[PDB]
Amino acid sequence: MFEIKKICCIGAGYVGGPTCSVIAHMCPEIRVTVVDVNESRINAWNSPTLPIYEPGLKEVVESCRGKNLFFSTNIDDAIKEADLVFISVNTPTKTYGMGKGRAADLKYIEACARRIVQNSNGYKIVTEKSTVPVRAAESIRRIFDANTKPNLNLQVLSNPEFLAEGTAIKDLKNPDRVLIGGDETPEGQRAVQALCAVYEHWVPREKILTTNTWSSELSKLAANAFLAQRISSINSISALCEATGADVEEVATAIGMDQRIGNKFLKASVGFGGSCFQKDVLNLVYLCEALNLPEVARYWQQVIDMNDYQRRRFASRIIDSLFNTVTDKKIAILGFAFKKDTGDTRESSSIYISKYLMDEGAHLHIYDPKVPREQIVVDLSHDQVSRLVTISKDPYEACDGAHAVVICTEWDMFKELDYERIHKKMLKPAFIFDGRRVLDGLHNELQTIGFQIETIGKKV
Amino acid sequence: FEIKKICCIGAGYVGGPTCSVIAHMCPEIRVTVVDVNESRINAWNSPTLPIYEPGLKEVVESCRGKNLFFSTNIDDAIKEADLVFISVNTPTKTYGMGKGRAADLKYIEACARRIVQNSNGYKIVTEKSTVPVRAAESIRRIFDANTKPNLNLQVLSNPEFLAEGTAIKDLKNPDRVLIGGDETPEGQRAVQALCAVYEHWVPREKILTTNTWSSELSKLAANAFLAQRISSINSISALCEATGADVEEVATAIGMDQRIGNKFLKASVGFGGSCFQKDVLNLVYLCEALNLPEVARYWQQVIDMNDYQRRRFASRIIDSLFNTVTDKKIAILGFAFKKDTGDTRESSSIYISKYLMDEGAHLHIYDPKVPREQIVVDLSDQVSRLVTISKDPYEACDGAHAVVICTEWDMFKELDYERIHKKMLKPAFIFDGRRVLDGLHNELQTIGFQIETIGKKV
Amino acid sequence: MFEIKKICCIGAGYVGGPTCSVIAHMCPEIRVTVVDVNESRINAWNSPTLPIYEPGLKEVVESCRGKNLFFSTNIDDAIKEADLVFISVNTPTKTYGMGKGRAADLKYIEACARRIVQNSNGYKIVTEKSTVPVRAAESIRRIFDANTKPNLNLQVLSNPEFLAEGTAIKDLKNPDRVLIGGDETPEGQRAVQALCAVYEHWVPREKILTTNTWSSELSKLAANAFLAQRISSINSISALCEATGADVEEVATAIGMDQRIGNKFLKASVGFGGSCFQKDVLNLVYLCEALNLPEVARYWQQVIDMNDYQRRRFASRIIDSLFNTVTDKKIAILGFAFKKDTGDTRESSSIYISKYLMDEGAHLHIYDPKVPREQIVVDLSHDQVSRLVTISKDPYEACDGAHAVVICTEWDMFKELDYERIHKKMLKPAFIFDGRRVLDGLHNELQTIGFQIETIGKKV
Ligand SMILES: NC(=O)C1=CN([C@@H]2O[C@H](COP(=O)(O)OP(=O)(O)OC[C@H]3O[C@@H](n4cnc5c(N)ncnc54)[C@H](O)[C@@H]3O)[C@@H](O)[C@H]2O)C=CC1
Ligand SMILES: NC(=O)C1=CN([C@@H]2O[C@H](COP(=O)(O)OP(=O)(O)OC[C@H]3O[C@@H](n4cnc5c(N)ncnc54)[C@H](O)[C@@H]3O)[C@@H](O)[C@H]2O)C=CC1
Ligand SMILES: NC(=O)C1=CN([C@@H]2O[C@H](COP(=O)(O)OP(=O)(O)OC[C@H]3O[C@@H](n4cnc5c(N)ncnc54)[C@H](O)[C@@H]3O)[C@@H](O)[C@H]2O)C=CC1
Ligand SMILES: O=c1ccn([C@@H]2O[C@H](COP(=O)(O)OP(=O)(O)O[C@H]3O[C@H](CO)[C@@H](O)[C@H](O)[C@H]3O)[C@@H](O)[C@H]2O)c(=O)[nH]1
Ligand SMILES: O=c1ccn([C@@H]2O[C@H](COP(=O)(O)OP(=O)(O)O[C@H]3O[C@H](CO)[C@@H](O)[C@H](O)[C@H]3O)[C@@H](O)[C@H]2O)c(=O)[nH]1
Ligand SMILES: O=c1ccn([C@@H]2O[C@H](COP(=O)(O)OP(=O)(O)O[C@H]3O[C@H](CO)[C@@H](O)[C@H](O)[C@H]3O)[C@@H](O)[C@H]2O)c(=O)[nH]1
Ligand SMILES: [Cl-]
Ligand SMILES: [Cl-]
Ligand SMILES: [Cl-]
Repeated sequence: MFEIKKICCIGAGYVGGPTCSVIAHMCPEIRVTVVDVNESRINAWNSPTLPIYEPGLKEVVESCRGKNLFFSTNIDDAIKEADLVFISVNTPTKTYGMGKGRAADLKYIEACARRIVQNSNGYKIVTEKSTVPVRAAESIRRIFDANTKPNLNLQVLSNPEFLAEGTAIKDLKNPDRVLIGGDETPEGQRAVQALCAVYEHWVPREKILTTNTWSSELSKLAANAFLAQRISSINSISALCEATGADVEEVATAIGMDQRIGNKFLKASVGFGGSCFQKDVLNLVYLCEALNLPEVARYWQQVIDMNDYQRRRFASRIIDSLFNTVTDKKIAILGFAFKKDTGDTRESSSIYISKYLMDEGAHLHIYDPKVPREQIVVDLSHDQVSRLVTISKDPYEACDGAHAVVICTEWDMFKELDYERIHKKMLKPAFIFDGRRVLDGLHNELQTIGFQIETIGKKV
Repeated sequence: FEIKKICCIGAGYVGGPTCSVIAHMCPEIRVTVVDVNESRINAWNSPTLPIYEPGLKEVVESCRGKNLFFSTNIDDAIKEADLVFISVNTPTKTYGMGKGRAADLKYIEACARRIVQNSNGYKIVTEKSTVPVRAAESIRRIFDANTKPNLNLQVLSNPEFLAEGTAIKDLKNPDRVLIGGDETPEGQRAVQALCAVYEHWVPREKILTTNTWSSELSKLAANAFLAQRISSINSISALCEATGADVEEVATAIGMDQRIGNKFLKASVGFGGSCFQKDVLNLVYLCEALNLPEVARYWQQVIDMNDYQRRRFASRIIDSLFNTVTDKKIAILGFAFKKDTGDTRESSSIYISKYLMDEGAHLHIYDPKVPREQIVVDLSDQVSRLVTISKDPYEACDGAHAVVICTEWDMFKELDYERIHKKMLKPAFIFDGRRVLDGLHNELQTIGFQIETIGKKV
Repeated sequence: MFEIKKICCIGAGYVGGPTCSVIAHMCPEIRVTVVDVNESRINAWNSPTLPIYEPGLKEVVESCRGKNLFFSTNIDDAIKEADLVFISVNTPTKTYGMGKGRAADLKYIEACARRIVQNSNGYKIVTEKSTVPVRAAESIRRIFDANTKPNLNLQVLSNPEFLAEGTAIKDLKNPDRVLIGGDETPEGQRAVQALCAVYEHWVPREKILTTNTWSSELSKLAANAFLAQRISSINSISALCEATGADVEEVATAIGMDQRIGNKFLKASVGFGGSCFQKDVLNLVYLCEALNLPEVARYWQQVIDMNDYQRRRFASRIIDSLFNTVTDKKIAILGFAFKKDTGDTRESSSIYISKYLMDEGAHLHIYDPKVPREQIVVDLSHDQVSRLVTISKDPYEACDGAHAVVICTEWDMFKELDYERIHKKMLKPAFIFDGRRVLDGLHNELQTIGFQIETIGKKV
């Protein structure tokens, strides 16, 4: 059986950095080198201030860095020396050309495939961790086959990642499962077992699934679609609850106690964000169209359409509640990250809600405990941002003279704010729009203070 | 207040089993199940029950005549009752306003009127039937308009979550019990009295209490979520066939995420049963009424996907058989909507059969539990010319071009496929709409079958 | 090299009878037997009154029948003894089930394939002359492979037919080309060559095309589509001519003098009929949808949609011209055949125009020199036919007390009728609607007599 002792990971982002840190942590006899074209990002990984915020990550990195974990811009030498090469680069939705707004952009994957074969001799296992369309591994195999050399044997595997940001270290150290796809061939199965042996340093063999490459690729897309669907489903129930006078939290409990349904991922919200759910569902939708499966495409499209509607209707609830006009009105936005326990803003509902209110000419004052002010400015930019956006140092500044407080991210602190103080300095009537249900069981207290408090999944 | 006599209006798949379990678990409570259908009631009182449900016969026989009764005497049962369950059918309307979408509430209203005509004193009236949101209000309003001195009728909601085939297990060990009633003192005293019945065998922590309209919405939502899981995995099955992935491998990968869970990810020709479609349509119909067109279109997809899965399965059979099935003998194995039941209501088997009958195929249908008279009714001329009901599966496959498995009965995987092949016309096809032949494909191919299944590429 | 000495043809219709008649005529050393389930049809083929009207056919049949041409209902023995079996059974559009109104119905084809394999031993060539969807020959091959016998060796070819009814004998004796499809394998090419050898008794080798079975099948569908398209195209121009004061016959001449366009099939009409154009084009459209080609599907659907419009707008013109009401009005329909020189009515525009007028309650009196009166009854039946339809022994009976005369088939005789006499006994104002342009150059005389004369592609 083949022993992997040098790993190169191309892409030092939210997947590459944490995944490799944990491998290095659990496998002291393997040298793990994380590489990237982004020099500032690599430099930050090698510093006391990491380029991303992830609970527990700093402790894992500092235990290994310089011992068997390395971060470098020297991609070529990392590849050359590696037994196993992870492709962990970004796969954003195409914003141009064929399949604009739907198709996955594979330019970064392709650039990796080309650089690997340019710098490779002998045997390596090339492992696609990035989320890709079904059959993308076949393209990598084709690039490798077309640029073959004597004794070049590059084995291609799929090894999708299932970590959630904010819980990355926990999920990596105790994953519900690890999924690996490869050919049925002897060489394919030898590559698969080599990678299994890495994970078996800390993951039980019973929790490692092996399949073919296509099942692996699809499984990842399908898993995200099912998860995203659970959220769009409970959000659609939230709108029904508001209309009928039921409570989505109480309905969710009754639904969730059916063990066939399960009780996870039933928290209604202003809408799901994050870099992956939207793009991965749209990837699936684009694939179906391309494979003559239009019924399946319109089935999954509804997950996105419902999410977009949830956001849109939350925005219109704000504008309607504020006497149908918010032009020149100060509105506090509490939370910009796409979920708590991350500084990541990619596809955050906070962006979308902010842009809907900016379209009305509202004056937004945005606070988040973890997101850097520079990123907020970038996210809201194409000006409008200079005229309409202020980034606040604390939530009290943001609410000072506000007509409305809009909670978009479920940071623990928002529940604990001094709302009596806030009320005194808000313009009147003062509104709170809770897009996260974090103020449940404070409604009586807030109403006594004098707020009009509105939340998703509860009738006004 | 202690409930000592229970009446249940509706002696069907819900009223019969629910009451039988109540009687079995509460020997001090007299439970009377009533119905307008005399022959159904007569069957409940016979050695051959009107429905097939595992474990039901043994429960009925342990209580019937002691504290469990089946009767067409609806009036006296209501008169004497402390608690009256409403457990009549709520089919989709096949006429008028909301044809093909809205719930038909004529049987519910008939119950409400009969109760108020035959009641004096205090009673708790509990709607267990799956009804639109705010339906319990209509019963309340009927009662308030028809008061009598010392008449005090309390209205609750108590949705049912059992699945047919597993009814007795589900009833004896429910994941939860859901009860809705008014926030008033009288309302809460009614709710507590019903809780007290369930607490003879159900832990109090598993009993959820709320208002009638939240209870009603929860039932419709739970069914929509369940149906959605099936439509979702069925949508993935189509993708698998197109990409060389295997839906069972994909389902396993998906299901190991504990946030997703591993239940209800079995791909099929399509979900059947009297309730999933009609309850999703009820929910969709409500959305339109409430000005929620986006929510309506979201949930409509669960139904549109199910209809596509069935349609493409039928089209696969016709295409594989050289684009013509006119006069071709074809075996339908499984007519029940799932295994462990004789119930055929909305079975995918009915839809597939009708598609093949539309082509003029000669169907030979076999099911171990569905009565032959029910299959004739479901498919109903065209039935006389095209449909034969087979006593056994070998009769069904004799001289057939294709074998179509629609119901996951255990016996179909255990058949002698060498024997079947010998007397089939050639080429011989098997279309496995339940994935019950997995891991026999190599053997079946070597025998000479073209074998096709959902979620696997041909 | 294999010599075909006995031919069996299954299907004694407008293809099977004439095609076999000509083979026998040109190949006196080959025994040719045409078979059919329709006993009265076979009986007629053996009588002095043939079951179809086709110029020159009677002479060809009588020069060979009883010598090397036979017609029989003994299908089994004819298959058993044949070296070559033609399948020339009907392939109508399905009126039921999957693909209703679009897909080809292949039940008759399959009945033939099954009958051939059960009655065959040794070597035979099986040739699909019926017009079939692409890949239909693959289905026959599969049926044969699944039902082997020791020594049985059946080879499958495509050999589409290109004859037009009314000119079948000329078309068969001097075809523009012969098309044969077969497998690239040695056995298939020996099969293909054997069939060529038959045709080479009277067709130049240069005019015989050979290919695979699917390119052959597709070429036949495509050829009919291109033909039907020229007619719908000139008919579209006929509508424009009426609207702009141009004449479609002069525009057709000008267009047709471009040798790249060519001057055939540019005769505007009420619309194309015949058993094949519509069904063959719809077959093509259905195939497109199955192959995920919706653009190609809508492209060819326009040929049919234009034809439907040409018919409808001609019926509307009659109704609008007759003061917007034809209930109880006697109207003469001259010509029921789908074109001249045939007794065939299948998909005749005369059927459609009749049905539109019957839907109004008009009293139709129908005349055709060749079509049997019982076929006209059958065609207009779903009663209505009893109440509204009279079949006339001569055209003057049809026009007697009529309000309008509608020419739907281009029989030479209609141009030659005594229109002064017709006018005297018609109701007034008397109308002529020429759906075939056979009355061109008579418009001045007709108007002088008193008729309002209207025609396709000429402004009123
Ligand atoms: N963020 C998440 O929670 C998870 C993401 N995924 C998937 O993992 C992949 C990566 O996601 P993230 O790490 O969030 O993206 P990211 O954008 O944060 O990181 C990707 C990194 O790859 C680098 N890169 C791109 N092309 C390169 C090249 N040719 N050579 C060297 N470096 C290159 C970029 O500079 C960037 O730093 C995606 O395919 C995503 O769908 C999977 C599971 C979790
Ligand atoms: N079948 C199932 O697995 C479950 C059904 N439900 C719900 O339970 C309700 C009943 O379902 P089933 O038992 O399947 O229906 P069913 O049709 O099998 O039985 C209902 C019975 O009520 C009787 N009935 C109708 N009107 C009556 C009246 N006015 N007086 C006396 N009897 C009358 C009918 O004759 C029938 O026998 C429905 O609302 C359904 O949605 C809920 C959970 C499970
Ligand atoms: N009519 C035309 O101008 C042309 C027709 N074609 C094609 O040729 C085929 C036949 O056309 P037609 O001769 O007009 O059809 P048709 O309907 O006039 O004749 C077909 C004959 O086949 C017989 N038949 C059907 N099933 C049979 C079976 N199982 N055993 C024995 N006989 C059977 C019918 O009884 C009928 O007499 C069609 O596929 C058509 O598309 C091709 C070129 C020209
Ligand atoms: O019940 C819920 C659960 C989540 N969300 C929101 O949904 C989005 C996604 O949350 P989460 O799934 O927890 O984080 P992600 O980092 O997006 O992780 C998802 O996306 C990853 C990248 O593909 C996968 O690896 C993970 O398994 C999958 O959970 C966030 O905006 C959450 O606030 C809700 O609104 N309600
Ligand atoms: O993974 C799965 C699970 C189910 N089914 C099919 O879905 C239909 C319904 O199955 P099931 O839910 O097991 O039975 P039902 O009797 O229809 O029970 C449903 O409907 C009842 C009436 O509302 C509810 O009370 C139950 O909780 C709910 O499961 C049947 O055709 C099943 O074969 C699948 O195809 N795949
Ligand atoms: O310029 C024209 C030519 C034809 N037609 C009408 O088009 C229909 C078809 O005419 P035609 O093609 O001459 O006779 P078909 O017997 O239908 O022959 C066609 O259909 C056959 C069956 O496939 C093919 O084999 C022939 O090549 C093809 O011409 C008839 O209603 C004609 O009157 C016109 O209106 N204008
Ligand atoms: Cl916080
Ligand atoms: Cl069984
Ligand atoms: Cl003539």
